[PDB]
Amino acid sequence: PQLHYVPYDTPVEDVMRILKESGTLVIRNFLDQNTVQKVQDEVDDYVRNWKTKQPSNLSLMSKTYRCEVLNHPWMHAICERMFGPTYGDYWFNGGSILHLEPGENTQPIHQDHVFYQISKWRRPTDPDLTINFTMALTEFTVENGGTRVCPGSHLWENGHASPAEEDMVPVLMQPGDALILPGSMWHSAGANRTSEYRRGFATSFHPCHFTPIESHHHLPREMVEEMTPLVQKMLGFRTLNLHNNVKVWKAGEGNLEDATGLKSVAAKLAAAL
Amino acid sequence: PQLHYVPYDTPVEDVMRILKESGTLVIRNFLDQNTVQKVQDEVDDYVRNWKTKQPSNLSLMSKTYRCEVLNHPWMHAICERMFGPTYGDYWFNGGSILHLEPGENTQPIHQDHVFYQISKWRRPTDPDLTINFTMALTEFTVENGGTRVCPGSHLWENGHASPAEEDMVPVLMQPGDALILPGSMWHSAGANRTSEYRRGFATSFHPCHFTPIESHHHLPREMVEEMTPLVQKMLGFRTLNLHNNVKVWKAGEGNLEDATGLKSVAAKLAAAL
Ligand SMILES: O=C(O)CNC(=O)C(=O)O
Ligand SMILES: O=C(O)CNC(=O)C(=O)O
Ligand SMILES: [Fe+2]
Ligand SMILES: [Fe+2]
Repeated sequence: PQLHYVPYDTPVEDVMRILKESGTLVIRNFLDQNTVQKVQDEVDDYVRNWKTKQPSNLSLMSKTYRCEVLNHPWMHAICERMFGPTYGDYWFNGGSILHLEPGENTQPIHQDHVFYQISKWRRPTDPDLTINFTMALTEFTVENGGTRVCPGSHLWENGHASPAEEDMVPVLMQPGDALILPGSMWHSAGANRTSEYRRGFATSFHPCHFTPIESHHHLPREMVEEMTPLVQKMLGFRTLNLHNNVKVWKAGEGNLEDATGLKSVAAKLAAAL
Repeated sequence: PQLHYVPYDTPVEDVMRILKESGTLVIRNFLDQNTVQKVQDEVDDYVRNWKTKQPSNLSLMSKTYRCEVLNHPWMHAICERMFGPTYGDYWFNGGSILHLEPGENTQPIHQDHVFYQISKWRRPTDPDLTINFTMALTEFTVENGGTRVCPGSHLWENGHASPAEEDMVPVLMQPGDALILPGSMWHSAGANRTSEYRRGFATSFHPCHFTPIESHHHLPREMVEEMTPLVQKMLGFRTLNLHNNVKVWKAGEGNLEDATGLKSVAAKLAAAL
């Protein structure tokens, strides 16, 4: 296994194969510079007012996050293939700013899926329990604490010791590149030994039958109405389909998004006039 | 293993032991006749307007369900012990009326947990994935299709064939008795060979890290404010605690019920005056 950096236009099949073999990869130019700047602009004061800062609530705080980032075609292409065959639908798990102040120490090496009790029942050949997209806002370098990964460690059995620090491979990214982190990949933020902060931000998704880290039930109705149907489902506003007519997150026997009136209906002609 | 019928005042420890050994049991007088009648009164028109009827949405349709039944001390005593050590919090999964018209045929024998993909990873010695309380509204008899169980079948390995029909043990209940059905117990409704309908209703609960069959996000704010804090958590209005400060269903980094203003605050003295 190896850390691969692939162009945006790499076929989805090839990315899935790299994930299976190596457990992680970087997609270059995952976001353009416009999206990097709009996200920075929308979150920068929230981060400063928040040596590690990880504020979440990103769909509430960032219109670009809820209207654009969560529709990202690479996220959905990967998630449909990782979760679809086994579970059906998937939805958003959590997502935060990943901000390292100058002087921050190395983060403990971990698997993101450790907080699922069912990770103890899972085998390394089973689908992952969650998947994270870690997108660079600043450059990620060795010296500023860019995330480090241990390619192949997603295949280790449960209870395997963490990789040694010397086994960790730093991920070198320009603003807008993204690191893909299945829940089984061992990884960690590095130490920021520079005088400038290192910042990225994440999305993550997991099967529809697992409860997200973050609810979005507190978001204003008006924000929910500006989301696409897909993002409404990602953020907990729609009923979820398993397989063969099995649904969870139902309003009684019907769909939540019908019961809440979230789905658009046509006005009566008289009301329009 | 045997089907046991126990009095309401049976110690919780003894009920948990019976569940472990036999996989099911009946608690007599689980509800009093007042609660049976109030639930019937609140749902009867909804059932008739709905040879098997299983309408859900019970917290919306029944004040007694959301204000009284979901606070039932036996449900919480069992669920805390079944789910607490492994997962921390639990919450409501689904609950419907269980109505058999005269002439209905025997229901396929099943385990309730089959729709969880992770039931394939679980072992019979692991905690159940869900637990159901099936409460009699009418009497449950052999002839009217009272639920049947196969004591001990919760310990069978995954992929074991269903019990034979001749192995099924009918559950004979008076109005207000309750049958306890862990997700691993094989069971089914029987045929209603009488001229009168047979009706019960259910609650069910499962670990906080799994997505409920039913959302309650469509319920009016005013109904949510009349629930106890416990029932608010049961029905998806509160952040959920795993272990060692891990939470899911958070509003950002804080609690959902704070972000929505669901938790009562004291008015300003001037506003009160
Ligand atoms: O910030 C980083 O580079 C990596 N962070 C994490 O893996 C995390 O917080 O789970
Ligand atoms: O209605 C009954 O007696 C039993 N019903 C079920 O087990 C069910 O619908 O899952
Ligand atoms: Fe991580
Ligand atoms: Fe059942």
